Amino acid sequence: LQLVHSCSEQSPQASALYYDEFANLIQHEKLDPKALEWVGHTICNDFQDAFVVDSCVVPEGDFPFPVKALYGLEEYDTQDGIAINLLPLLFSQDFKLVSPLCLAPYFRLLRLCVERQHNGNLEEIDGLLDCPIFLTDLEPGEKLESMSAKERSFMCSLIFLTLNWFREIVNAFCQETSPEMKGKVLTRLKHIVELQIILEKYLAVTPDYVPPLGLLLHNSHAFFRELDIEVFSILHCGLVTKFILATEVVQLGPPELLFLLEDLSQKLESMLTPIGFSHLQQRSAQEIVHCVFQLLTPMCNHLENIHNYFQCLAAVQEYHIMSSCYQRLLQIFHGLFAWSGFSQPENQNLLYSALHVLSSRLKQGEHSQPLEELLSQSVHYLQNFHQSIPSFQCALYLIRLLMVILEKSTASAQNKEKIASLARQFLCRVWPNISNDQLHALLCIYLEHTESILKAIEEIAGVGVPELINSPKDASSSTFPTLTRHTFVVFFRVMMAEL
Repeated sequence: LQLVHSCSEQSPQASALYYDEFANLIQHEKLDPKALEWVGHTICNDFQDAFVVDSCVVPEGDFPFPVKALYGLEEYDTQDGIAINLLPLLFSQDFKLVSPLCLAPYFRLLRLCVERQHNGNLEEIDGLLDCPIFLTDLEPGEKLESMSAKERSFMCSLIFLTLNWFREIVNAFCQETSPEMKGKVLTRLKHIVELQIILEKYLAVTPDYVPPLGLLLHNSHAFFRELDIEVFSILHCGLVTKFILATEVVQLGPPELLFLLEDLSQKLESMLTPIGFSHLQQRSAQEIVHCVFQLLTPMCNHLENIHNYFQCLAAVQEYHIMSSCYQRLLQIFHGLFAWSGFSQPENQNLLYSALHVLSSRLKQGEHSQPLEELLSQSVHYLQNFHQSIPSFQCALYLIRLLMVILEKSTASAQNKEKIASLARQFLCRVWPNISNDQLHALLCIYLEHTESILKAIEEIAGVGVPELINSPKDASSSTFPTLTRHTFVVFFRVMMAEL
């Protein structure tokens, strides 16, 4: 083991691959106590000797940007001597055993190894968490119009490794069940979100330049390290509205909710609907659906709260941020209910346990009832949210959600009529832009589930297009308000295909 470690020490990519693969191996397999504690002791010694340093800052390499303490425990003081010097080492190597450019795998090994020895109870790793990182107060270059030079390229390179570190730290500390420390990991969310804003600003000013790592949508899954499903146990914590408004404790705001929920949606859509990911695939498809299933009650309570928020608003950037959060939340719910495993009879009781709670969400104290009735008030409960649907693309997801939870149903005709009625409600509604494929899917399901397809086609044609030629160019007000020039072609395509 130490032979292969020393041989692979020089190569950074091969080293990082060794660290990540060995960490996965330790995670998903059992090792003997002596070898496990030996490798844990050696890697802990190497990590302590390499990166951990005194709180006093010693600049090296004569870098031009002054460095101040940031991104640490709020009650931090100079007495706590722990600190990390990732940026001096990156500046030195950019401009041999130490390799902070692959810092994230190293900590993962530590995050496994002590957990094998101590069975949790990691005070030293909590000390590693509590320390800050000394870095310049980095901001976008527009304050001085920073040209994309070598120094700016290095600074933009630093953001990915900082985000990976602050992602793996919350990956590590999610499982800890102590109440006081919870806000600490929430502060890490509050860090990475602003860093993510900073990250996309560096994509805005320099879209062409891309730092390496072993447009932002493509780069996010590739660069950012994966996270365990247990990380989404942080979503068990309740949220609080920020724009409108556990005192003196951080709480789940909207954008960290969007971030975690979008990561969950990417993972769920990648798995359930057949690669960029390598950690989730090792876990099977049965325990993961159980893990997200036990989590559905908190995120459904979040759906309730944000729906009530939008109802209260019904009477700036946070509005569409929460709207996109709503979109992603409905996407999670549909994707969870769209698993192909529920078709086969293996996990029917799991599906039933998915929806009894929903029934308890609507009318408390009802259980062990027939499945068709329970899903009937479940679809009624989902239908109650149809008013608080700000973004248009959510609506079709909700309609699709209804269909899948109404796929496993008996009274097909009534369900189809209800789906058609709600689709008509969405279509006739005005909206404030919109991808044509969303119109394609929505009109497809609407015309499919209407009682008379041919009558509906002639009806939409006669009511709309005569009104369109009567109406002026841009305004396409009719029974169908969304019948503008950027929509007529998909309308014609959908009516022709359904005909």
